[PDB]
Amino acid sequence: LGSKLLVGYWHNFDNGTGIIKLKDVSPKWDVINVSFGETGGDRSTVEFSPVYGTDADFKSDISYLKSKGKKVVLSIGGQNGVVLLPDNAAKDRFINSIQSLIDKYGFDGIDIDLQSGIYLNGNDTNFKNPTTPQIVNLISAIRTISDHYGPDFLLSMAPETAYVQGGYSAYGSIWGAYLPIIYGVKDKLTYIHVQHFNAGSGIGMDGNNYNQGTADYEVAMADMLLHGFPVGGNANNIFPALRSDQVMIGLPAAPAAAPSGGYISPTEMKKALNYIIKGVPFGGKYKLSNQSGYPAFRGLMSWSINWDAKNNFEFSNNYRTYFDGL
Ligand SMILES: CC(=O)N[C@@H]1[C@@H](O)[C@H](O[C@@H]2O[C@H](CO)[C@@H](O)[C@H](O)[C@H]2NC(C)=O)[C@@H](CO)O[C@H]1O
Repeated sequence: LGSKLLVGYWHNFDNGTGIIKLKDVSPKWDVINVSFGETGGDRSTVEFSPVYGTDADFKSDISYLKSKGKKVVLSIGGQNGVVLLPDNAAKDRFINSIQSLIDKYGFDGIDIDLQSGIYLNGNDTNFKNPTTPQIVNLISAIRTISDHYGPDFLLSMAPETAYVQGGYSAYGSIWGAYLPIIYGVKDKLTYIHVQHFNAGSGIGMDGNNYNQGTADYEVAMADMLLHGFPVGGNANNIFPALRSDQVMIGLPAAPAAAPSGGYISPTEMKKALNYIIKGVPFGGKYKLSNQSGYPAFRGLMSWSINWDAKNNFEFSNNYRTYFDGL
């Protein structure tokens, strides 16, 4: 797996941007996050059927991409997905259903993209030792699934900012709720790409409020994971830095890909990237924690491959060229 990646979400559905068959996806994407595995009534058995092709056709298309060095990952959740693991029985249905899908289609890994049903209960105060069943069981399930496959099994996640960087402000309910998940699976985590969009403002480690879709915001939010940060206003409760090679930034491919804002122009984003990766500043207000950069910063994720194709391939062309050209 390359050192500077483009990870793109792939719509297993037509939302007006159309379907792109797998072999027609631009080769500039290194990893394709197939979107999404969702659930029915029991909210724990994950299901997936391809939007085009026989099952065998879809599996063959995945095999073709893998033969070209690409990774194809099953994303679980999304805007509409609901996964609830209140007890061990539910956890086991989740594990078995996902393993079955990985086996059936030959997915290279899984992406945790759960955007509901995740809360730190009252008294759940320690990110190293979570107590809320949903969180404890997700961690257990993720570790179990990862340990069911070989060394190249890919694990990613795409939490919204409140769940991660929001932990700088509060630790409870959704605030910081992915922190125990991240920590609990860190030794199996390939990378995390927080969604830096549909996100309003975010507080940086300088205590300043930043607006989504600005270079300063991208640097401030990424730096939290690159450097680590105190949780919930408690100086003695530090969330440790991830490896730089585990940190990505998730961005909208086009303005319309994130209807509540967050899109950033490649010109502005390259300022943020040069600062993050090389410590080369751009006159921004945010001061990077390590002023000579985090060279192993892993790259960019986008919602989505489909949106990118409808927007002159702006995201894929701009950022592939940027990363290739370093
Ligand atoms: C990274 C990620 O998965 N983001 C979430 C997406 O699911 C969401 O896109 C929306 O997904 C729905 C299915 O879950 C689609 O029905 C819907 O059309 C789609 N919205 C758009 C504008 O493409 C994106 C939207 O920015 O953010 C998260 O909510």
